[PDB]
Amino acid sequence: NDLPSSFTGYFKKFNTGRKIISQEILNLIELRMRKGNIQLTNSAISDALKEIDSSVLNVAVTGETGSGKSSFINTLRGIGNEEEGAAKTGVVEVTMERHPYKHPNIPNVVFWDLPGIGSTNFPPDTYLEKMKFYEYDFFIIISATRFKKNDIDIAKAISMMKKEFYFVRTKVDSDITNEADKEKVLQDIRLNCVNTFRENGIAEPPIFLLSNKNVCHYDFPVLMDKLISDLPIYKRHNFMVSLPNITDSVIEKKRQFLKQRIWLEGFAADLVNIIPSLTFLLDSDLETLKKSMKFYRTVFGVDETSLQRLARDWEIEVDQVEAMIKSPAVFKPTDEETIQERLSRYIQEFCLANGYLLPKNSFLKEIFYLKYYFLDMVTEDAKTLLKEICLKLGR
Ligand SMILES: Nc1nc2c(ncn2[C@@H]2O[C@H](COP(=O)(O)OP(=O)(O)O)[C@@H](O)[C@H]2O)c(=O)[nH]1
Ligand SMILES: [Mg+2]
Repeated sequence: NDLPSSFTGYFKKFNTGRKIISQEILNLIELRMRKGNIQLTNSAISDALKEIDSSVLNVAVTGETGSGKSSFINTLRGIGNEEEGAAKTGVVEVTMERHPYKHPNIPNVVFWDLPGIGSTNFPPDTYLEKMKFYEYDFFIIISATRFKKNDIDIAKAISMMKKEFYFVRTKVDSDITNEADKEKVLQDIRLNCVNTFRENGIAEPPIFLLSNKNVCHYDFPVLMDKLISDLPIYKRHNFMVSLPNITDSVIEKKRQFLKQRIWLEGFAADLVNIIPSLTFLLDSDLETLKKSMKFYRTVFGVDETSLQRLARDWEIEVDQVEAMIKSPAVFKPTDEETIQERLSRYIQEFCLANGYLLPKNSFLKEIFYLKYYFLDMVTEDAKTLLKEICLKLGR
């Protein structure tokens, strides 16, 4: 129940697949805290954060023309082929150049649309050299059918360089519709794929059947979860926040990663022995808080632009969508109450329901309790809209 134990003890609420930082680093930080190395302690936390924040992810998306590379890239960034930044889909024209696509709101996440190896006449290894294989964190190998020798030869060349790769079977929704009017058409699809793999001399590998048109369906959710799990721990945060907000589970998962960063950031800023009251609101902390709110809102898809997007799909005024959630009104000017009074209330509300999160008389600085409050609010808003977005589908 001492401070060092409370610091590491906080991460016990998140399982190994949801850790933003390794147990070895946490133990090392706790050791330094217990040894009294205040310098080394803040240095280790600060370095951990810098490594988390600066992590850049480069995903290589390959597969033959028509597989769904461009669509996959759009789907992962949560954008339509129409939106700006989209990787145009249905492009048949041959190309020999890789094309980068950054997540619209997370610059540190970059997807590379690589031309199918078949489109080029490059042998597996030359293809990888030409595509600069060394720049990628992992490869997504897409097939809309049952995979072919080219896909496996690329994977074999990738494993030989000890890089991660995932076999993704797209268009399952097509096979389902074409074989109907759901059913285990998936079972057969997966079966044909395994035969192709066994056929190419390898043990049955993991296969993700999915539809770029329905991110909430099939193996898309487990794939996104597996990508995060397999990623070196420090890279998880940045990629996790860029992922599609498909279910309450994924939303909660984003919240868990964000809560851990607030905690690290809070300890890095130094704890205090004064209760959080926000008697005064510095303009600097106010600007920081406004930036945190905008970031959280963007991450969970409840930012201005996103709410505007929903204002389209739903033939209603943006004002009405905003009325459905809470985060949009936090910084909306009002003559009836100052921002300081509002944030002071939030802190009191937060600490009453959550406590101070630390041993008696130890507290995080006020701005962090506000970040936690903002995070819960936005995550709630996200679940609210998602509830409507999905159920309103009907298909
Ligand atoms: N039904 C369905 N169509 C898909 C899927 N993925 C891609 N497509 C479509 O199939 C075509 C080829 O996709 P595209 O993403 O441009 O793949 P690329 O040529 O490999 O980069 C386009 O008409 C897409 O809209 C999917 O999962 N389901
Ligand atoms: Mg394409």
